[PDB]
Amino acid sequence: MSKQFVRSAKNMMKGYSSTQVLVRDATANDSRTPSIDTLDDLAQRSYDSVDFFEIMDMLDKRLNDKGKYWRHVAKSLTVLDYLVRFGSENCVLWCRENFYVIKTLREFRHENESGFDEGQIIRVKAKELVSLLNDEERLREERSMNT
Amino acid sequence: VRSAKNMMKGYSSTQVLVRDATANDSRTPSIDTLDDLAQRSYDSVDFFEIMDMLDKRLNDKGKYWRHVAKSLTVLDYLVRFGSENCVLWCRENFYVIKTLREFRHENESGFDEGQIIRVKAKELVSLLNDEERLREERSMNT
Repeated sequence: MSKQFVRSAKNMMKGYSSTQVLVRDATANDSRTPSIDTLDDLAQRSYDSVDFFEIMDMLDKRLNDKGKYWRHVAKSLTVLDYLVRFGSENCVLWCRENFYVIKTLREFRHENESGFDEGQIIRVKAKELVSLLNDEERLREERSMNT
Repeated sequence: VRSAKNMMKGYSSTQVLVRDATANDSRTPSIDTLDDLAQRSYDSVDFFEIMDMLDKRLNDKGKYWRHVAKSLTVLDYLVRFGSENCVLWCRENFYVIKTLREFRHENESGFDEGQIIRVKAKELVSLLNDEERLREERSMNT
């Protein structure tokens, strides 16, 4: 019967493409960090305009979430930080137009049922990206060494 | 004559059955409904339609707690009496089952209605945690 990759097609029936699958699996729901090859692949695929839209529209709905789904925002800021300084130049221009989205994540606070503020990592992760996008002299170089 | 309750544009027999099994009401899922879901979970295309709906129903919050609760009882029946791939689907999505162990909610009356979602989510994790008894339970299902 079905094995390992057939059960992973549960998202394929849910209307997803290869680019939409791995960017969805990148911002997973466990304490695992996205594999760099997935972040590297997303950077290379961001050059294609068809993939770049599906990538950004996916992270758009992953960043506007709150509640117990704090791993939607924390991991999306991680891949978005990689796309900004490794992928297409439109990844920078896209964050400049949706700038007030990560600007509101500056105050993300979600406490789980144990007195632990899980949103603290989302605070420093969002404040760092804003400080990077507002430094064009720094941001331009960071995209140069990664070539 | 009473096909009128098929006001379901887009969904199929399997998708409507699982939605009617986890609907937001006081009606409890019956065994003849659960055994049909377990029977259809053996079929390939029917299996994904059951998991795709339980996925959208388990990931609910707010006052729609009855969608999450019934999806746990339905999933428990699919782990034991359903297909083997149902257990594989629960292993790859074992975190969605654990995130509901911290679920909390109470209606505007004062009673914590999330108390039942926790216990149902807890015993399901401990069920999959005991892989020895799992094959034992799936063996009796002859």
